Amino acid sequence: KGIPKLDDANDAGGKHSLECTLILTEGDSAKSLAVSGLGVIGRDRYGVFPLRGKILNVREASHKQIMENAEINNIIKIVGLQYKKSYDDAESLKTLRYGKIMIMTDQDQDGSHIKGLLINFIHHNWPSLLKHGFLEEFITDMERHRILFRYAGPEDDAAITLAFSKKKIDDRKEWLTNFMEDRRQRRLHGLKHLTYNDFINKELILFSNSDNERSIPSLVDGFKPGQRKVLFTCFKRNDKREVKVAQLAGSVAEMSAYHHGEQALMMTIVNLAQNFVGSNNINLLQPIGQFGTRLHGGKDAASPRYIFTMLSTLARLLFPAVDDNLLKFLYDDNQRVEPEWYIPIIPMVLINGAEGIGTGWACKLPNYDAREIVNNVRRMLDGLDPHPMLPNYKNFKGTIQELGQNQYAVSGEIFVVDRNTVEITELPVRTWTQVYKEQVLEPMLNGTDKTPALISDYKEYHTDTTVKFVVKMTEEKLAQAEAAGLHKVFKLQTTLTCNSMVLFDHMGCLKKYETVQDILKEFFDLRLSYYGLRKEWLVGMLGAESTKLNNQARFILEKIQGKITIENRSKKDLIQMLVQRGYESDPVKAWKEAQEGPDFNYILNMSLWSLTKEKVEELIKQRDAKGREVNDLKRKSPSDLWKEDLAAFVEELDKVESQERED
Amino acid sequence: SKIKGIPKLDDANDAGGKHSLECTLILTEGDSAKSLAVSGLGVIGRDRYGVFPLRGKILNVREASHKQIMENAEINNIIKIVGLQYKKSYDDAESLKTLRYGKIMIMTDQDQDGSHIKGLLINFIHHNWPSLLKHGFLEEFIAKEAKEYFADMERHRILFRYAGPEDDAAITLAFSKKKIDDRKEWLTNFMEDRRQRRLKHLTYNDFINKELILFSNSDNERSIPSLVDGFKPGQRKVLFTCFKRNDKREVKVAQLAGSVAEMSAYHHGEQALMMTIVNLAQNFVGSNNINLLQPIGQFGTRLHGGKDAASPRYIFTMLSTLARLLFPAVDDNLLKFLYDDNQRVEPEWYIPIIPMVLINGAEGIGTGWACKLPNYDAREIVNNVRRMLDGLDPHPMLPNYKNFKGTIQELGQNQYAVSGEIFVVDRNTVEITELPVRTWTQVYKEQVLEPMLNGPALISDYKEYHTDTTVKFVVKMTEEKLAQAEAAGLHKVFKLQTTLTCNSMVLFDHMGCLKKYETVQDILKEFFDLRLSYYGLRKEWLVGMLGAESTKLNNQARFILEKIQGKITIENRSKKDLIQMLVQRGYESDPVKAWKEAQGPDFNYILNMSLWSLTKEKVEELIKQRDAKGREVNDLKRKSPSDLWKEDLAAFVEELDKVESQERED
DNA sequence: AGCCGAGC
DNA sequence: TGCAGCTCGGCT
DNA sequence: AGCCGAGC
DNA sequence: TGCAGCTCGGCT
Ligand SMILES: O=C1c2c(O)ccc(O)c2C(=O)c2c(NCCNCCO)ccc(NCCNCCO)c21
Ligand SMILES: O=C1c2c(O)ccc(O)c2C(=O)c2c(NCCNCCO)ccc(NCCNCCO)c21
Ligand SMILES: [Mg+2]
Ligand SMILES: [Mg+2]
Ligand SMILES: [Mg+2]
Ligand SMILES: [Mg+2]
Ligand SMILES: [Mg+2]
Ligand SMILES: [Mg+2]
Repeated sequence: KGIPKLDDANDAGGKHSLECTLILTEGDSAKSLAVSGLGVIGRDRYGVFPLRGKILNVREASHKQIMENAEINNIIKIVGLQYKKSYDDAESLKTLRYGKIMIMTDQDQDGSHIKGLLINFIHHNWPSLLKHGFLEEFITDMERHRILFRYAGPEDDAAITLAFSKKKIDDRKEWLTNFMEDRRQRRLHGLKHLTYNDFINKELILFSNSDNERSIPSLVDGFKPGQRKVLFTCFKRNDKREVKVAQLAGSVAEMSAYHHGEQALMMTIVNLAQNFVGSNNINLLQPIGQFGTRLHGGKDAASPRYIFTMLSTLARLLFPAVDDNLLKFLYDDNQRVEPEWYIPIIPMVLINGAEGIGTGWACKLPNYDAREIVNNVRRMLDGLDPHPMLPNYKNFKGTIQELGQNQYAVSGEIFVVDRNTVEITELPVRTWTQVYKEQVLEPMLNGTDKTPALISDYKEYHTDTTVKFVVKMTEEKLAQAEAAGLHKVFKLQTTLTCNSMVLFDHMGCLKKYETVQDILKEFFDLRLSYYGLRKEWLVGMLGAESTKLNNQARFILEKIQGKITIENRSKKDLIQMLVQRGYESDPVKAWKEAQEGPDFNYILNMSLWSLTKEKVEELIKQRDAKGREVNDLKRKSPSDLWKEDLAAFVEELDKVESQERED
Repeated sequence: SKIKGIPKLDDANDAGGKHSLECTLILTEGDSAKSLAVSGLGVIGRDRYGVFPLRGKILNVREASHKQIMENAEINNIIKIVGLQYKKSYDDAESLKTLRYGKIMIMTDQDQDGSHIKGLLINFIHHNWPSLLKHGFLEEFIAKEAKEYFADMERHRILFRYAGPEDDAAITLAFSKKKIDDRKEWLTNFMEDRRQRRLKHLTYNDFINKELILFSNSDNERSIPSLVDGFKPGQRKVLFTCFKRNDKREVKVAQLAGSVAEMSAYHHGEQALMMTIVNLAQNFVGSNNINLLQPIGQFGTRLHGGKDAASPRYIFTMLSTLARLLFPAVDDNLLKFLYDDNQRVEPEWYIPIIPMVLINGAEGIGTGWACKLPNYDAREIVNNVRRMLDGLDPHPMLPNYKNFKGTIQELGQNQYAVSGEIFVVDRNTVEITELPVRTWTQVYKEQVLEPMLNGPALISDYKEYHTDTTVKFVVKMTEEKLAQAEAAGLHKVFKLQTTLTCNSMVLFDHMGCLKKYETVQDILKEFFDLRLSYYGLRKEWLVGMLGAESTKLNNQARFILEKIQGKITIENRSKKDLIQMLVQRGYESDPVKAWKEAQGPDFNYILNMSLWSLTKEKVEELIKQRDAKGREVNDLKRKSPSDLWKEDLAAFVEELDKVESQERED
């Protein structure tokens, strides 16, 4: 009574309570379809209530969080449940307004996750209810869609616990390892009641796995699938002017078959464009408009509906168009979409870091310096070993120092000005300006219930991209602060631990990398061999292009010398004639064909202009130029090709970063 | 005093204190403006300046209900932040001592809707505290640019001045429900004067008469449809975009909106455009007789009046096959396309083959005027057009709603009774099978049947057997109560009869003048003369163009024939010599290009032909094409504009039959 | 205790 | 993912 | 006491 | 136009 969006069952709460089913739906739309297929007749024994968004995992949630959750509370009230009340006997079930809950989600992995979270909720508070068979599901003949969950022993308790307990992270790792190894095996070969154990190990695990596939980036290009689709869509559009972020998101959805809510995409586009300190070392997309600042960690970005973006000039230098011919492009229902990965010229995964949380594993990598990485790549091309690399954030004025393995001290900047004054001109990476102010300087100024005041005043002189705090203290307090350690006292040192460098390798296998050098080496070997493929590809293609022009130059000359005439000949006479004179069928088309009647259209589609003087000359020059182009390319090694790309990238990186310091 | 529960307020440091009157509350249009203001004020500004954002148009408090006024978030917030009190005169300097701020600075977009918000705020103060206006309570303010604007603030700062009773009358003219007539005259003079011209302190009177009036006029320009195509500009931009796009598969509505925004220079929030798209696509009883866009997905139903439409990111649309039959592509060449800053956008109007303004029943609300037209039958209209083409008189027309099973009877000029369907089944039972047009099923249940069942109850039970597109109530009652109901009249008792009155058919005519039309027959005639005239233009245009195409093909065939015969050669000839030779032999510079311009010699249309052109099959194919084009121009010259119109009408009716048949099956 | 971000 | 209210005129 | 819809 | 909360793992 008095709950929004609840369509309570007529007989709910009465004598026929335990004959009533509450349908919990995934969102209002599923609630509407349930309402349509239910009433008028089904209105007596069936209630409907929509849930919007993932629900609280209650199993180890705090008391406050549980007591305040809107969704859990609404279910408790609607059903008549009570905490701590066992439902062991058949007389205690009389207090319930509903006898069954039917879960109705999308028939997809996120749907399974909500099912799971609802199951987890009941199993945690009222396992007794699971033994009577309290939960059903509606899969999308209305009784043939109804499937009953069935508790059948402690192995069902163990499966729900494995999936939803914070204490079972290690077990989930093993769990998913078995799943990933098994599905890898089957890839080389081939391919009414439901226990909770079968749901967890045969359905939920599909979500848990997809969670990893969408949240943990690839080593090769540093992208997750959604990010990859964004770049793919952008490369394809080739926008020469800015696009609304919201419009770009719709375009990605269309062109790359992204099957998810678009606000996620818009947020991802924003993340790819951000360029403040502690975000992207190299943003592949331009933040045209307010995309967020270091004042609020980007949380001050404007709506995707009022900000614009387009490719950075660095994007195609980093992911050259020509390499597209070597990628494996995926398919979504007979539409070709994004590749399994791009193959950038430097390991992008290190340049911009890597943040991802999945199931069993999570990924964290800090930023690394683009020029250092270029230099180490050049070293490895020379046969030398790469230098060790420290994390490095563009425009960060502080220090990052190694403490141990995969652990670092990140320090901002504080200098004593006089005996009453310190100045803070840099905050440690990922410490935001507004947050430092509210959580450090204010308490330092005002004291708290648990800490005394330490400073007498502070003044702000920040810009949008820099930090300047001028802080006043008594001489006494400044002296004490110095003895204690200025950086320490002012919370300007944080540590950075990187013991979860978890990525998908090029084969699609999840792996833990112990050092960044390992990531660099695996990337290097792969990228070097792709320059080999690129060269082979270019030799063939340029070659076919050369053969093409040869046949075209040959026909024009034979034509303007009267050695051949096409005037008023039938198509078949013409084709037989050209064959008999040894003209090759379209070499370029032939060559693309090999990469998986005679065609002389590349000749006869030429304009009449071709026969004129300037056009004969111009055609001969092009033929000769392509011939030299074939030989210039044969002279270049994979390493040469890579070195050209690196040089072009650094040149533009310098121009672009120089212009940022001006702009 | 401090202010506790107003989350988005940034109170001036000195507001509510000794220096209250020296503080300014900046009221902004939206949160974005607030942020820019907060940046502009820096840290210095925080002391004498408060910022509070308003989101959306605010309540017109003049003549508003007491309830509305008491429950409104924005005006109650403004009242709390400033410390105002209803019914208190702020004449002397004593009375001013209970205020937390001395002045309000309004900061809106420098566009028409901004002016409207300023005016509503001004209206709010003028209505409750006229005394405050005399003191100069109200002022206004005209990226990274933000911190710069505020250091030069004084130039951007305008003060409103109260100068006499003419200031009271201007505000009252704009915002009083009692001054609709004066607003009509106000805008009429404005529109007239504007038509002719084509041939530090700011008094309120000048704000109303020189700034707000521009909003009122824009309000009509966007809300009141054109007679010619039955569109308002937002709708027109959508259609224009769809034609340009020419989608062969469904596009998400939200994506379409973004596309319209881009291609047609739509300068407003996209949610309004997505709603317009949904509106153009709807096809439940009482919406469109001919939906130009297809409702692929849940676009709403008669159950809730379309308000049950799914979100625009989960629904799809595309052109109806009928759209280009109604708005033929060839006629695009006769339209005046508009420019928005170098970009070519939608036309001033489209010119459909029947008066679309009557088919889907245009409706809108502006300032001074509003528009309502009911739906009319497409075939009846086609038939009246045919009648007028033969010099006959058009039959009078009754409103007609596609798939409406009830009755529309004419009481008199522009006056109609619209009735649903109710019939006695037995002596305990009536059945309701149609609701009057625009009575929605759920609403009828809630406001009619529910009361009858409950609170002096009249019926005993009722059951529902609706479908998505049909209505069926079966109603149970005692013989005694049914006999009474049936005596008083079943349609009357069950409220299945509504009146439809149409005394405000206001539309922009073809010249962009607002006009009131008294009958649909007037609308139909004025449309008819324009459209017939445009079949004239289309014929002229087509004869010119097809002629140029004929010439073009003549020269091309000629070159080809001459080439395959030896009479001419281009092999190894200089470009310069080749041009000169073609000239000497009297080949014509691109006839099509030349014709288009007419509204050195260019022989590219000859020389860009492929070598394939010289081959046997292509030579015959070219001769065929040349002849056919010649026949096409001759065939068109013989025809009258009426003939062309009749061809389009017949094509339209044939597809309308197919489409509507397939709907009743599907 | 709360951030990180790609989903609902 | 869905939630939140107002203008303006004619009409009921 | 509220619908209709193109705006904020 | 802006408003609302949760998952999952590592780590502060
Ligand atoms: O449910 C969504 C939601 C969704 O179901 C599908 C797509 C979405 O984008 C949302 C959603 O955004 C959402 C809320 N958004 C608040 C802003 N936080 C970051 C959103 O990306 C804020 C709240 C919210 N749902 C509230 C229910 N909370 C679940 C806890 O039991 C949602
Ligand atoms: O302010 C908007 C708004 C806007 O400023 C710009 C664009 C918008 O689409 C809105 C807006 O939709 C809005 C509200 N929408 C509720 C859905 N019903 C109306 C259909 O858009 C519901 C409330 C709302 N504003 C809050 C209430 N302000 C009215 C003053 O009494 C707005
Ligand atoms: Mg789903
Ligand atoms: Mg990043
Ligand atoms: Mg505006
Ligand atoms: Mg309509
Ligand atoms: Mg009113
Ligand atoms: Mg946690």
